[PDB]
Amino acid sequence: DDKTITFWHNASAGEGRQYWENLAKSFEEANPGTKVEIQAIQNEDFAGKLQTAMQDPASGPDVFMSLGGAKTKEMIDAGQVMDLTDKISDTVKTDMKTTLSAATFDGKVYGVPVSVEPGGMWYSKDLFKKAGVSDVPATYEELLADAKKLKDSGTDAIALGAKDAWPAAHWYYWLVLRECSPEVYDKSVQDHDFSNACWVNAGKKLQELKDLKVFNDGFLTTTAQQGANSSAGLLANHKAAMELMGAWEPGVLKDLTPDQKPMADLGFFAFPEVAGGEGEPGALMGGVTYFCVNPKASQTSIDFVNYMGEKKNQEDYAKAFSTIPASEPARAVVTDESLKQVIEYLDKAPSMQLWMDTALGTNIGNALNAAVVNMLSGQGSPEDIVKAMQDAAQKG
Ligand SMILES: OC[C@@H]1O[C@@H](O[C@H]2[C@H](O[C@@H]3CO[C@@H](O[C@@H]4CO[C@@H](O)[C@H](O)[C@H]4O)[C@H](O)[C@H]3O)OC[C@@H](O)[C@@H]2O)[C@H](O)[C@H]1O
Repeated sequence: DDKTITFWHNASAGEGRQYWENLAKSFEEANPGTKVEIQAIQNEDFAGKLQTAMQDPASGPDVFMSLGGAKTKEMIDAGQVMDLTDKISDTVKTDMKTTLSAATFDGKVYGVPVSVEPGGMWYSKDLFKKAGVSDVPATYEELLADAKKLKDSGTDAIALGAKDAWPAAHWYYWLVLRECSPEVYDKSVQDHDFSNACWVNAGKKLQELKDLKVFNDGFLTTTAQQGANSSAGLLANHKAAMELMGAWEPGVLKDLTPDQKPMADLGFFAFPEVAGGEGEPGALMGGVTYFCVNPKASQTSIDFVNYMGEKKNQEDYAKAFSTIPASEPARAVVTDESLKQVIEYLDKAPSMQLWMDTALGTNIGNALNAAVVNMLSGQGSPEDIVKAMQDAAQKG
Protein backbone atom coordinates (compact mmCIF):
# COMPACT_ATOMS: atom_id res chain seq x y z
CA ASP A 1 0.00 0.00 0.00
CA ASP A 2 1.45 3.33 -1.17
CA LYS A 3 -0.37 5.58 1.29
CA THR A 4 0.91 3.45 4.16
CA ILE A 5 4.34 4.70 5.22
CA THR A 6 6.87 3.49 7.79
CA PHE A 7 8.16 6.26 10.05
CA TRP A 8 11.34 6.00 12.13
CA HIS A 9 12.33 8.54 14.79
CA ASN A 10 14.39 8.70 18.00
CA ALA A 11 11.96 10.43 20.37
CA SER A 12 11.93 8.19 23.44
CA ALA A 13 10.90 10.96 25.84
CA GLY A 14 7.18 10.88 26.60
CA GLU A 15 6.21 14.33 25.35
CA GLY A 16 8.16 14.10 22.09
CA ARG A 17 7.02 10.53 21.51
CA GLN A 18 3.45 11.77 21.74
CA TYR A 19 4.08 14.70 19.38
CA TRP A 20 4.80 12.23 16.58
CA GLU A 21 1.67 10.22 17.40
CA ASN A 22 -0.43 13.39 17.26
CA LEU A 23 1.33 14.58 14.10
CA ALA A 24 0.71 11.27 12.34
CA LYS A 25 -3.00 11.26 13.16
CA SER A 26 -3.26 14.93 12.17
CA PHE A 27 -1.72 14.06 8.81
CA GLU A 28 -4.00 11.01 8.63
CA GLU A 29 -7.14 13.10 9.18
CA ALA A 30 -6.15 15.77 6.66
CA ASN A 31 -5.11 13.13 4.12
CA PRO A 32 -7.77 10.38 4.38
CA GLY A 33 -6.49 6.98 3.29
CA THR A 34 -2.94 7.64 4.44
CA LYS A 35 -1.54 5.63 7.34
CA VAL A 36 1.64 6.43 9.25
CA GLU A 37 3.09 3.45 11.11
CA ILE A 38 5.47 4.81 13.74
CA GLN A 39 8.62 3.20 15.12
CA ALA A 40 10.19 4.92 18.12
CA ILE A 41 13.84 3.94 18.48
CA GLN A 42 16.30 4.69 21.29
CA ASN A 43 18.92 7.07 19.92
CA GLU A 44 21.93 4.85 20.65
CA ASP A 45 20.41 2.09 18.50
CA PHE A 46 19.21 4.36 15.70
CA ALA A 47 22.32 4.43 13.50
CA GLY A 48 22.68 0.67 13.84
CA LYS A 49 19.15 -0.28 12.79
CA LEU A 50 18.89 2.39 10.08
CA GLN A 51 22.13 1.37 8.37
CA THR A 52 21.13 -2.28 8.75
CA ALA A 53 17.63 -1.78 7.34
CA MET A 54 18.67 0.48 4.45
CA GLN A 55 21.08 -2.01 2.86
CA ASP A 56 17.86 -3.34 1.40
CA PRO A 57 15.75 -0.17 0.87
CA ALA A 58 12.81 -2.28 -0.36
CA SER A 59 12.04 -3.34 3.22
CA GLY A 60 13.41 -0.29 5.03
CA PRO A 61 11.60 2.68 6.59
CA ASP A 62 9.92 5.21 4.28
CA VAL A 63 10.73 8.21 6.46
CA PHE A 64 13.59 8.29 8.96
CA MET A 65 15.70 10.65 11.05
CA SER A 66 18.98 11.41 9.30
CA LEU A 67 22.32 10.49 10.82
CA GLY A 68 23.80 13.85 9.86
CA GLY A 69 26.88 15.18 8.09
CA ALA A 70 29.17 12.60 6.53
CA LYS A 71 26.90 9.88 7.92
CA THR A 72 24.12 11.25 5.72
CA LYS A 73 26.57 11.47 2.82
CA GLU A 74 27.50 7.82 3.34
CA MET A 75 23.86 6.87 2.82
CA ILE A 76 23.48 9.30 -0.09
CA ASP A 77 26.48 7.80 -1.87
CA ALA A 78 25.06 4.32 -1.24
CA GLY A 79 21.76 5.31 -2.85
CA GLN A 80 19.74 5.15 0.36
CA VAL A 81 18.47 8.74 0.54
CA MET A 82 16.08 10.49 -1.87
CA ASP A 83 16.89 13.85 -3.45
CA LEU A 84 14.19 16.22 -2.20
CA THR A 85 15.53 19.36 -3.90
CA ASP A 86 12.57 19.72 -6.26
CA LYS A 87 10.17 18.18 -3.75
CA ILE A 88 10.33 20.32 -0.59
CA SER A 89 7.64 22.95 -0.07
CA ASP A 90 7.85 26.72 -0.55
CA THR A 91 7.20 26.93 3.19
CA VAL A 92 10.19 24.71 3.97
CA LYS A 93 12.40 26.61 1.53
CA THR A 94 11.36 30.00 2.93
CA ASP A 95 11.11 29.40 6.68
CA MET A 96 14.04 27.02 7.05
CA LYS A 97 16.71 28.46 4.74
CA THR A 98 19.61 28.41 7.21
CA THR A 99 19.00 24.92 8.61
CA LEU A 100 18.49 23.56 5.09
CA SER A 101 22.22 23.96 4.43
CA ALA A 102 22.92 21.14 6.89
CA ALA A 103 20.82 18.80 4.75
CA THR A 104 22.26 20.16 1.50
CA PHE A 105 24.83 18.02 -0.31
CA ASP A 106 26.40 18.88 -3.68
CA GLY A 107 23.79 21.62 -4.01
CA LYS A 108 21.00 19.12 -3.38
CA VAL A 109 18.58 18.99 -0.44
CA TYR A 110 18.15 15.58 1.18
CA GLY A 111 15.81 16.24 4.09
CA VAL A 112 13.37 18.44 5.97
CA PRO A 113 14.84 19.81 9.21
CA VAL A 114 12.76 20.11 12.39
CA SER A 115 15.21 21.48 14.96
CA VAL A 116 18.60 23.15 15.28
CA GLU A 117 20.52 22.24 18.42
CA PRO A 118 23.87 23.95 19.13
CA GLY A 119 26.11 22.49 21.83
CA GLY A 120 27.08 24.15 25.09
CA MET A 121 27.11 23.80 28.85
CA TRP A 122 23.80 23.20 30.61
CA TYR A 123 23.85 23.69 34.36
CA SER A 124 21.95 24.06 37.62
CA LYS A 125 21.98 27.71 38.67
CA ASP A 126 21.26 26.67 42.25
CA LEU A 127 24.10 24.15 42.50
CA PHE A 128 26.42 26.82 41.09
CA LYS A 129 25.37 29.40 43.68
CA LYS A 130 25.61 26.72 46.37
CA ALA A 131 29.30 26.49 45.43
CA GLY A 132 30.03 30.21 45.28
CA VAL A 133 29.95 30.45 41.49
CA SER A 134 27.97 33.62 40.77
CA ASP A 135 29.40 33.96 37.26
CA VAL A 136 29.72 31.54 34.35
CA PRO A 137 33.29 30.55 33.38
CA ALA A 138 34.54 32.41 30.30
CA THR A 139 37.72 30.34 29.98
CA TYR A 140 38.67 26.67 30.34
CA GLU A 141 40.71 27.29 33.49
CA GLU A 142 37.78 29.09 35.12
CA LEU A 143 35.62 26.06 34.31
CA LEU A 144 38.18 23.77 35.93
CA ALA A 145 38.35 26.10 38.91
CA ASP A 146 34.55 26.15 39.21
CA ALA A 147 34.48 22.35 39.04
CA LYS A 148 36.93 22.30 41.95
CA LYS A 149 34.61 24.53 43.97
CA LEU A 150 31.63 22.32 43.16
CA LYS A 151 33.57 19.24 44.24
CA ASP A 152 34.43 20.94 47.53
CA SER A 153 30.75 21.87 47.81
CA GLY A 154 30.03 18.15 48.06
CA THR A 155 28.43 17.80 44.63
CA ASP A 156 29.66 16.09 41.47
CA ALA A 157 30.67 18.91 39.15
CA ILE A 158 30.13 17.31 35.74
CA ALA A 159 27.66 14.63 34.67
CA LEU A 160 29.08 12.50 31.85
CA GLY A 161 27.26 9.86 29.81
CA ALA A 162 30.49 8.10 28.91
CA LYS A 163 28.90 4.69 28.31
CA ASP A 164 27.40 6.10 25.11
CA ALA A 165 30.91 7.25 24.12
CA TRP A 166 29.86 10.45 22.30
CA PRO A 167 28.91 12.52 25.38
CA ALA A 168 32.46 12.13 26.68
CA ALA A 169 33.84 12.84 23.21
CA HIS A 170 31.95 16.15 23.11
CA TRP A 171 34.55 17.57 25.48
CA TYR A 172 37.22 16.58 22.97
CA TYR A 173 35.24 18.08 20.07
CA TRP A 174 34.89 21.45 21.75
CA LEU A 175 38.53 21.46 22.85
CA VAL A 176 39.68 20.77 19.29
CA LEU A 177 37.38 23.51 17.97
CA ARG A 178 38.91 25.88 20.53
CA GLU A 179 42.54 24.82 20.07
CA CYS A 180 42.84 24.33 16.30
CA SER A 181 42.71 27.24 13.85
CA PRO A 182 39.61 27.42 11.59
CA GLU A 183 41.65 26.23 8.60
CA VAL A 184 43.45 23.38 10.39
CA TYR A 185 40.00 22.34 11.56
CA ASP A 186 38.36 22.59 8.13
CA LYS A 187 41.05 20.73 6.20
CA SER A 188 41.15 18.11 8.96
CA VAL A 189 37.45 17.44 8.46
CA GLN A 190 37.55 17.65 4.66
CA ASP A 191 40.78 15.69 4.14
CA HIS A 192 40.70 13.49 7.27
CA ASP A 193 44.11 14.84 8.28
CA PHE A 194 44.77 14.82 12.02
CA SER A 195 48.52 15.45 11.99
CA ASN A 196 48.45 18.90 13.59
CA ALA A 197 49.42 19.29 17.25
CA CYS A 198 45.91 20.71 17.73
CA TRP A 199 44.52 17.22 18.20
CA VAL A 200 46.98 16.02 20.84
CA ASN A 201 46.84 19.31 22.78
CA ALA A 202 43.06 19.06 23.00
CA GLY A 203 43.42 15.52 24.31
CA LYS A 204 45.95 16.76 26.85
CA LYS A 205 43.66 19.56 28.04
CA LEU A 206 40.89 16.99 28.48
CA GLN A 207 43.22 14.68 30.40
CA GLU A 208 43.67 17.48 32.94
CA LEU A 209 39.91 17.58 33.50
CA LYS A 210 39.92 13.82 34.02
CA ASP A 211 42.70 13.99 36.61
CA LEU A 212 40.67 16.43 38.71
CA LYS A 213 38.12 13.62 39.10
CA VAL A 214 35.10 15.92 38.98
CA PHE A 215 32.82 13.55 37.08
CA ASN A 216 29.96 11.53 38.52
CA ASP A 217 31.33 8.29 39.97
CA GLY A 218 29.68 5.88 37.54
CA PHE A 219 30.25 7.99 34.42
CA LEU A 220 31.79 5.04 32.57
CA THR A 221 28.54 3.11 33.01
CA THR A 222 26.30 6.16 32.65
CA THR A 223 24.26 6.74 29.50
CA ALA A 224 23.32 10.19 28.24
CA GLN A 225 19.52 10.07 28.22
CA GLN A 226 18.23 6.75 29.60
CA GLY A 227 16.77 6.95 33.10
CA ALA A 228 17.00 9.16 36.17
CA ASN A 229 20.64 8.12 36.60
CA SER A 230 21.64 9.11 33.07
CA SER A 231 23.93 12.13 32.84
CA ALA A 232 20.93 14.24 31.84
CA GLY A 233 18.89 12.69 34.65
CA LEU A 234 21.58 13.58 37.17
CA LEU A 235 21.38 17.23 36.15
CA ALA A 236 17.57 17.19 36.19
CA ASN A 237 17.48 15.79 39.73
CA HIS A 238 20.31 18.07 40.90
CA LYS A 239 22.74 15.21 41.53
CA ALA A 240 25.27 16.93 39.27
CA ALA A 241 26.05 20.56 38.49
CA MET A 242 26.39 20.51 34.69
CA GLU A 243 26.90 18.62 31.46
CA LEU A 244 28.11 19.39 27.93
CA MET A 245 25.23 18.66 25.56
CA GLY A 246 23.21 19.70 22.50
CA ALA A 247 20.17 21.97 22.71
CA TRP A 248 17.81 18.98 22.89
CA GLU A 249 18.76 19.13 26.56
CA PRO A 250 15.79 20.98 28.13
CA GLY A 251 13.31 18.56 26.54
CA VAL A 252 15.28 15.57 27.77
CA LEU A 253 15.53 17.12 31.24
CA LYS A 254 11.80 17.82 31.53
CA ASP A 255 11.25 14.11 30.92
CA LEU A 256 13.55 13.02 33.75
CA THR A 257 12.44 15.36 36.55
CA PRO A 258 10.41 13.77 39.40
CA ASP A 259 7.30 15.60 38.17
CA GLN A 260 8.31 15.38 34.50
CA LYS A 261 8.17 19.18 34.37
CA PRO A 262 10.85 21.60 33.06
CA MET A 263 13.97 21.91 35.25
CA ALA A 264 13.35 25.00 37.37
CA ASP A 265 16.88 26.42 37.53
CA LEU A 266 18.35 25.40 34.17
CA GLY A 267 20.88 27.83 32.75
CA PHE A 268 23.09 27.86 29.66
CA PHE A 269 26.59 29.05 28.88
CA ALA A 270 28.70 28.56 25.76
CA PHE A 271 31.77 26.32 25.92
CA PRO A 272 34.59 28.47 27.32
CA GLU A 273 37.40 29.98 25.27
CA VAL A 274 40.81 28.35 25.59
CA ALA A 275 43.93 30.40 26.33
CA GLY A 276 46.59 29.73 23.71
CA GLY A 277 44.02 28.30 21.31
CA GLU A 278 43.91 29.23 17.63
CA GLY A 279 40.19 28.53 17.45
CA GLU A 280 37.81 31.21 16.24
CA PRO A 281 36.14 32.92 19.23
CA GLY A 282 32.44 32.12 19.58
CA ALA A 283 32.60 29.27 17.09
CA LEU A 284 29.49 27.11 17.45
CA MET A 285 29.18 23.36 17.17
CA GLY A 286 25.82 21.63 17.16
CA GLY A 287 23.32 19.45 15.37
CA VAL A 288 20.54 19.81 12.84
CA THR A 289 17.81 17.18 12.94
CA TYR A 290 16.16 16.49 9.59
CA PHE A 291 14.15 13.68 8.04
CA CYS A 292 15.00 11.71 4.92
CA VAL A 293 12.86 9.79 2.46
CA ASN A 294 13.48 6.26 1.20
CA PRO A 295 14.38 6.41 -2.52
CA LYS A 296 11.73 3.72 -3.01
CA ALA A 297 9.05 5.63 -1.08
CA SER A 298 5.89 7.19 -2.53
CA GLN A 299 4.53 10.74 -2.74
CA THR A 300 2.76 10.12 0.57
CA SER A 301 6.12 10.16 2.36
CA ILE A 302 7.01 13.44 0.65
CA ASP A 303 3.73 15.01 1.77
CA PHE A 304 4.61 13.90 5.30
CA VAL A 305 8.09 15.43 5.64
CA ASN A 306 6.80 18.69 4.18
CA TYR A 307 3.96 18.45 6.69
CA MET A 308 6.61 18.60 9.42
CA GLY A 309 7.88 21.88 8.00
CA GLU A 310 4.49 23.50 8.55
CA LYS A 311 4.79 26.41 10.98
CA LYS A 312 2.03 25.13 13.27
CA ASN A 313 3.63 21.68 13.43
CA GLN A 314 7.09 23.17 13.97
CA GLU A 315 5.77 25.16 16.91
CA ASP A 316 4.10 22.15 18.52
CA TYR A 317 7.47 20.51 17.94
CA ALA A 318 9.25 23.31 19.80
CA LYS A 319 6.80 23.02 22.69
CA ALA A 320 6.82 19.21 22.89
CA PHE A 321 10.60 18.86 22.64
CA SER A 322 11.54 22.09 24.43
CA THR A 323 13.98 22.80 21.62
CA ILE A 324 14.73 25.34 18.90
CA PRO A 325 12.58 24.67 15.83
CA ALA A 326 14.22 24.70 12.39
CA SER A 327 11.49 27.02 11.12
CA GLU A 328 12.46 30.64 11.81
CA PRO A 329 8.89 31.94 12.32
CA ALA A 330 8.23 28.99 14.64
CA ARG A 331 10.99 30.19 16.97
CA ALA A 332 8.58 32.89 18.16
CA VAL A 333 6.99 30.47 20.62
CA VAL A 334 10.24 29.53 22.37
CA THR A 335 9.93 30.65 26.00
CA ASP A 336 12.69 28.72 27.78
CA GLU A 337 15.10 31.44 28.90
CA SER A 338 18.17 29.26 28.36
CA LEU A 339 16.95 28.47 24.84
CA LYS A 340 16.31 32.11 23.94
CA GLN A 341 19.94 32.68 24.86
CA VAL A 342 21.02 29.94 22.45
CA ILE A 343 18.81 31.43 19.71
CA GLU A 344 20.40 34.82 20.39
CA TYR A 345 23.92 33.37 20.24
CA LEU A 346 22.85 31.41 17.15
CA ASP A 347 21.93 34.49 15.12
CA LYS A 348 25.16 36.33 15.95
CA ALA A 349 27.65 33.46 15.66
CA PRO A 350 30.07 33.33 12.71
CA SER A 351 29.99 29.58 12.08
CA MET A 352 28.20 26.50 13.28
CA GLN A 353 30.01 23.23 12.77
CA LEU A 354 28.12 19.95 12.97
CA TRP A 355 29.09 17.40 15.61
CA MET A 356 32.64 16.19 15.01
CA ASP A 357 31.79 12.48 14.82
CA THR A 358 28.87 13.03 12.43
CA ALA A 359 31.09 15.33 10.35
CA LEU A 360 33.91 12.79 10.04
CA GLY A 361 31.63 9.81 9.44
CA THR A 362 30.80 6.43 10.96
CA ASN A 363 34.27 4.84 10.87
CA ILE A 364 36.24 7.80 12.23
CA GLY A 365 33.44 8.93 14.54
CA ASN A 366 33.05 5.63 16.38
CA ALA A 367 36.83 5.20 16.59
CA LEU A 368 37.21 8.71 18.03
CA ASN A 369 34.38 8.31 20.55
CA ALA A 370 35.72 4.97 21.76
CA ALA A 371 39.28 6.31 21.95
CA VAL A 372 38.20 9.18 24.20
CA VAL A 373 36.50 6.74 26.57
CA ASN A 374 39.67 4.62 26.54
CA MET A 375 41.73 7.64 27.60
CA LEU A 376 39.19 8.54 30.27
CA SER A 377 39.26 5.00 31.65
CA GLY A 378 43.03 5.30 32.02
CA GLN A 379 43.48 2.74 29.26
CA GLY A 380 44.48 5.34 26.69
CA SER A 381 46.40 8.54 25.98
CA PRO A 382 45.77 11.75 23.98
CA GLU A 383 48.06 10.27 21.31
CA ASP A 384 45.99 7.08 21.10
CA ILE A 385 42.93 9.19 20.31
CA VAL A 386 44.58 10.72 17.25
CA LYS A 387 46.01 7.31 16.32
CA ALA A 388 42.49 5.86 16.47
CA MET A 389 41.11 8.56 14.16
CA GLN A 390 43.90 8.04 11.62
CA ASP A 391 43.46 4.26 11.73
CA ALA A 392 39.73 4.39 10.95
CA ALA A 393 40.28 7.09 8.33
CA GLN A 394 42.10 4.53 6.17
CA LYS A 395 38.74 2.95 5.39
CA GLY A 396 37.19 6.31 4.55
O1 LIG B 1 23.04 8.83 14.22
C1 LIG B 1 21.93 8.78 15.11
C2 LIG B 1 22.39 8.69 16.55
O2 LIG B 1 23.20 9.85 16.89
C3 LIG B 1 24.29 9.45 17.69
O3 LIG B 1 24.39 10.24 18.85
C4 LIG B 1 24.78 11.54 18.54
C5 LIG B 1 23.83 12.52 19.17
O4 LIG B 1 22.49 12.25 18.72
C6 LIG B 1 21.64 13.14 19.35
C7 LIG B 1 21.42 12.69 20.78
O5 LIG B 1 20.27 12.91 21.51
C8 LIG B 1 19.05 13.08 20.88
O6 LIG B 1 18.12 13.87 21.65
C9 LIG B 1 16.83 13.35 21.57
C10 LIG B 1 15.81 14.47 21.57
O7 LIG B 1 14.47 14.31 21.92
C11 LIG B 1 14.08 13.29 22.76
O8 LIG B 1 12.81 12.86 22.42
C12 LIG B 1 15.06 12.16 22.65
O9 LIG B 1 14.67 11.07 23.42
C13 LIG B 1 16.56 12.32 22.65
O10 LIG B 1 17.17 11.10 22.38
C14 LIG B 1 19.27 13.67 19.51
O11 LIG B 1 18.09 13.84 18.81
C15 LIG B 1 20.37 13.26 18.54
O12 LIG B 1 20.52 14.24 17.56
O13 LIG B 1 24.24 13.81 18.91
C16 LIG B 1 25.59 14.09 18.82
C17 LIG B 1 26.61 13.13 18.25
O14 LIG B 1 27.86 13.44 18.74
C18 LIG B 1 26.30 11.67 18.55
O15 LIG B 1 26.88 10.87 17.58
C19 LIG B 1 24.06 8.00 18.09
O16 LIG B 1 25.32 7.35 18.17
C20 LIG B 1 23.27 7.49 16.89
O17 LIG B 1 22.54 6.31 17.15
